[PDB]
Amino acid sequence: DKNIIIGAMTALITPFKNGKVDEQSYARLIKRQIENGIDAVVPVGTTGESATLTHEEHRTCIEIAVETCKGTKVKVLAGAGSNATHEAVGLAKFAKEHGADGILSVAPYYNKPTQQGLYEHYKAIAQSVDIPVLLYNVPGRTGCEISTDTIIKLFRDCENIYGVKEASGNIDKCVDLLAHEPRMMLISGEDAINYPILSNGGKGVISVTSNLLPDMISALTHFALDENYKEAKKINDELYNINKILFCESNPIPIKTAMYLAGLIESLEFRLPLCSPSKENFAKIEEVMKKYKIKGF
Amino acid sequence: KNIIIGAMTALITPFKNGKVDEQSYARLIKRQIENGIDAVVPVGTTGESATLTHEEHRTCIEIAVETCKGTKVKVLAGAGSNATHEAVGLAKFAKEHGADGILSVAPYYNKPTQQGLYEHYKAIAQSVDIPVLLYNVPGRTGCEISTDTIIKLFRDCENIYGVKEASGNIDKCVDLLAHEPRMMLISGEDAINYPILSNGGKGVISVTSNLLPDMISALTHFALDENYKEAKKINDELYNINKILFCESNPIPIKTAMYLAGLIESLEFRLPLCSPSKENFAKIEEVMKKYKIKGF
Amino acid sequence: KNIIIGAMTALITPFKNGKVDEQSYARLIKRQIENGIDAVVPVGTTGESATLTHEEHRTCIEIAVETCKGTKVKVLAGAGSNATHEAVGLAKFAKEHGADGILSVAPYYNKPTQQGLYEHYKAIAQSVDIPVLLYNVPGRTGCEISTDTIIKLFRDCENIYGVKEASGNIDKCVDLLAHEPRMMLISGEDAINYPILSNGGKGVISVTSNLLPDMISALTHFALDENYKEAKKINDELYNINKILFCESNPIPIKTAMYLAGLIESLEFRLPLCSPSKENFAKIEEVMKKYKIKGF
Amino acid sequence: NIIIGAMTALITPFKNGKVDEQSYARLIKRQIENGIDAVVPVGTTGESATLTHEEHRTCIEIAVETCKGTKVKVLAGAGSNATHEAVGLAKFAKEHGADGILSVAPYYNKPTQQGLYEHYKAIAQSVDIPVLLYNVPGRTGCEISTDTIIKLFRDCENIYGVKEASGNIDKCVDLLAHEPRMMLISGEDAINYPILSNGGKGVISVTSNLLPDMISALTHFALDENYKEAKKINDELYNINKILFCESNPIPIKTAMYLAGLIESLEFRLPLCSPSKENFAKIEEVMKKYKIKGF
Ligand SMILES: NCCCC[C@@](N)(CC[C@](N)(CCCCN)C(=O)O)C(=O)O
Ligand SMILES: NCCCC[C@@](N)(CC[C@](N)(CCCCN)C(=O)O)C(=O)O
Ligand SMILES: NCCCC[C@@](N)(CC[C@](N)(CCCCN)C(=O)O)C(=O)O
Ligand SMILES: NCCCC[C@@](N)(CC[C@](N)(CCCCN)C(=O)O)C(=O)O
Repeated sequence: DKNIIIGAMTALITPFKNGKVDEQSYARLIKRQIENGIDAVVPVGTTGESATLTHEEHRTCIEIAVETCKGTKVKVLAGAGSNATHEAVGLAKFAKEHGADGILSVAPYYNKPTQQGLYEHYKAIAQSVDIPVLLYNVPGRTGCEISTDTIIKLFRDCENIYGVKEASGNIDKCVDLLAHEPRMMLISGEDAINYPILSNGGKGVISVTSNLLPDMISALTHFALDENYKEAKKINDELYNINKILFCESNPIPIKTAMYLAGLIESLEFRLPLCSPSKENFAKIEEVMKKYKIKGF
Repeated sequence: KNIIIGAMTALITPFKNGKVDEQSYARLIKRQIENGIDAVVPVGTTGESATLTHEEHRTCIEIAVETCKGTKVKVLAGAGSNATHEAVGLAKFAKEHGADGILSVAPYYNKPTQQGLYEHYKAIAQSVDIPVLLYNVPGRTGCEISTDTIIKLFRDCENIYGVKEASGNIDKCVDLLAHEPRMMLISGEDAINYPILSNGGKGVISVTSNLLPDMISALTHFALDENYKEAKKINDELYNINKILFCESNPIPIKTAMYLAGLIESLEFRLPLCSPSKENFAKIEEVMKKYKIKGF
Repeated sequence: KNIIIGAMTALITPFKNGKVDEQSYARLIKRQIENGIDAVVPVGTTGESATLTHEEHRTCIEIAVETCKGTKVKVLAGAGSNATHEAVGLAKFAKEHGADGILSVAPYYNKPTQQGLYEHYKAIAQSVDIPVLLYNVPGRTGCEISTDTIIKLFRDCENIYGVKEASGNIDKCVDLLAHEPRMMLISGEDAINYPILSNGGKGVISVTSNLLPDMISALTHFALDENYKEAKKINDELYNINKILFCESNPIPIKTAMYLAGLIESLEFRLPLCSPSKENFAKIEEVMKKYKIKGF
Repeated sequence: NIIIGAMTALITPFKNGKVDEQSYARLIKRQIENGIDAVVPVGTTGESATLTHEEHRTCIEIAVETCKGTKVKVLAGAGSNATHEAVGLAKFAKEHGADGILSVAPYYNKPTQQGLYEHYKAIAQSVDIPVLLYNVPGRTGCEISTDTIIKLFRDCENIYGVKEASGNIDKCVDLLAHEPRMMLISGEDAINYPILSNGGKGVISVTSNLLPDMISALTHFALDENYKEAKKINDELYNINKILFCESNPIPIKTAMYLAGLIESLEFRLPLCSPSKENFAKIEEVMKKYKIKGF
């Protein structure tokens, strides 16, 4: 039996104001997540622009998430991934010592480690701390794939590695994982297919869409865990169009644009190489947003 | 719309000395019927459509119809082609010879546009008045029937009622049923039968059911009964055989497994298909042991 | 090892009122001959092999043979099929009716293994005594003839002399000619004709040459003369027309282009192939204005 | 100005976890003595991801100082997926004597074409040395489209070409048919000759770490339009060129260097590690077909 972080989770956006992390806005957005039934938040994942933050800013967002969730049931699953194991270890230890409840750790991007290397990477991380570690597979961004064999071996050799966030659009893989290792927590990292992953025994989502519609994502997720599949599928079907349009340009470009258009953040700011969407996609995002009910603060 | 749904088997076609073993074909079909299968699909990809002549294709349809005649089991006849005149000819034969419906694969090799796909299927649909199921398998055809095309055909042609999806794309299944929840989405990919049914799919056209018809039919009927727990359990237990049956191109592994089970007399294909590599042969034999294979 | 190499044209098949326009077919071939082409390829992918009947296919081969008879232009007949018995039949017909060699596409749709591909081509190569050229186009067929398999066939079969590559994989072309520099590698991809030739390829089987036979054959011969500057220059100039001819699936744009140029009477295909969109019709027409197109 | 010809994506040797600086210098001298035109410190092959910014800076200084009294140029690895980090590296390389920079497309965060354009524009405007774009979609999860490369070439004076490692010869044709003024550089050893025969003007090689004499000969034969001799060497090199990617680069090349006695220890920084026993033997077998120059 392992310690786990599951349920509806939000891959938090990181709002910028004048190039700087807007810390008060960050906390406010987290409280809005908490108030709308979210079970955990993920500071500084892909959606949080982990690549363009400094290590110090990355750490600051984690503290803000811990502090804001303190005295609530909401857990902090801190973004702690890196393509350098020594950097990933550093983030894990910080997350550990500053009260994060677990870490999300993306597969190394760019340097394309072998399955053996991925094993050693995660093993080194998992042994550096005693908090839950969620693996994170997203081959379209990293250029590598953590195989099912490798994921299962890590779950079985490391006590704190408890599951994987899958963003590979491969439901066959999801069946493979849970058929051979039914003990692991399979987490959806692809909004459009939240329901199918939950209906196969997935235990949560780490969502982009929940930044905008946290009430609907947590409802979907909780319906599924309660085996009310008709209601979970209904929301998933409703959410399909926005779930897709939030990726008309690379995430987090559309979600931030949507949060801006909704009046949830003050400034539509990115750090290069990320930038505003074309005026066309701006209109498309405005188009889909208007078809949903968006919570305020 | 009239439909054919539930648990269906994409029947293998047994050869003896290069010729279609008619008696064995009929016996294999009776075995499917006795194990609670709802429909059989003669001459699909699994039935080696490519290497049968038009005469043998027609004969296989006839045996299927006649074998299922006095039963509740329906015949969804394999009727696709990459040439529209051939496909229409097949469709009209199937209609006139007692098939309950037709399965019609997307044209392979010639890569039609979406407009061409539309006209292809519209031509087929207007040639018969029995249900037509579309069939998407881009990994084999080199073309994809898009979601929009599928939906237009479903809405424009009364007898077109759904699609067999073999694309390994659960996102598309969600896309399909969220925009047109009236269509019958049929699983053409055994390993993910359950996920497709749990999103509102209404049946399977299965390779694995040639070997394990009772388990595939049970899986499907649990799902249709909203007993997802039982359906998922079976889908998980079947994952090993489901995948190993595609260690080489279908239907190489399934015919190999049917042979190892003693269900067919000879492991015979028509070129360019041939028996599997000996490594894969052993993998198939080892996996089969985990399962209980019904006899005749 | 007898070979057919140089500048070759994958001939379009003109239709008039649903039928093969045989007079127009012969006229287009004579145009090819008169513009420096070394060989024509009747009924390949470009020739809509999939929608022709076997009788129509055989007719087109005979017309090409007859038209080329008294010239030095060779007929490399399209004789491919996804069914080995069909491909053997086409191969034998081609030999018996005066074809100089055969092109034989890899089996589409049924995805045979490398072992299956070996036996498929070995059967074909042993059925006749004329040169056989292999044809790799994985985007259309869904299978790939591995370098190892191509090389075995080249070494095991006397009359198999090379491959037409339409895979966009220059790495593979390096692999082939590094390990077997005796085989004839043929470009089946116009846009990269020059890079394939400059690595030691000995010809092309072209779509573009239907419209611009003089430029393609000049390119090829410049390359064979090791005048690489001149070959690359033509290749770069042709890049735009080479790409626009694939804005929709081949041969939809090439036939549209021939119609625009006044080279065929009607813009007819056979379903599932159809007319291009007005937009793509305009793109092709726009691009065509940059090039000198040979008359009748 | 431009930096072209035969170039080497330098491996970075480690000893006891630390960059072996003396070994790094000897390896560069060895490249210089074997006819190489330029070296590329800290590219993908040099484990850019796992070096700290400080160590990355040190490797650049060593390359510049080692090359200083020679004709060999230093094209400094200066890429990043964060534009601010990339501008920092670019400025450092300029200020510390680099002749130009190599800048890989942002990895992981997948910028749009507009973002890639602004990324490189910000970099190009920060220094007045040549910049070579670097496209490797299989590693970065994004591609610099032909249009974007061409706009950057045309809009930015010091952006002069692209290292292409995308296994797409159609792209190479596209690029040079529309903009033949750019320096297309091969970043894929197996197809060095095809890229050069199409108007490419150099290579940035993995294989040249082990066999610099052969890579520089191939490149110079090609540049002198002796395609016969260039293809001959490209063909001879095919086995080693492929085997050096039997596992992710630079895992096989470092293994090869170690087996050859060109580096002291087979040491990577996680998440990179030693190859499987099976691939270790394969690499060892292929190496026996080639003559490896010493120091
Ligand atoms: N189901 C029985 C018929 C099999 C026919 C065929 N082997 C070939 C189909 C064909 N359209 C025939 C063209 C023959 C003339 N070139 C094709 O090969 O594309 C196929 O459909 O795979
Ligand atoms: N004035 C010169 C006549 C040359 C004849 C022919 N066109 C071939 C004609 C041929 N296809 C040959 C068939 C024999 C193949 N070994 C034919 O006679 O039909 C050629 O070889 O180029
Ligand atoms: N979340 C805060 C840290 C961000 C760091 C970095 N931008 C780059 C990481 C790095 N390993 C740094 C290498 C520096 C020396 N070249 C990389 O660029 O790969 C990333 O991980 O995306
Ligand atoms: N005695 C003649 C040697 C020439 C020096 C240098 N190695 C490079 C020079 C440089 N790297 C600085 C060049 C600045 C580039 N814009 C150096 O001074 O070390 C070269 O030009 O090749």
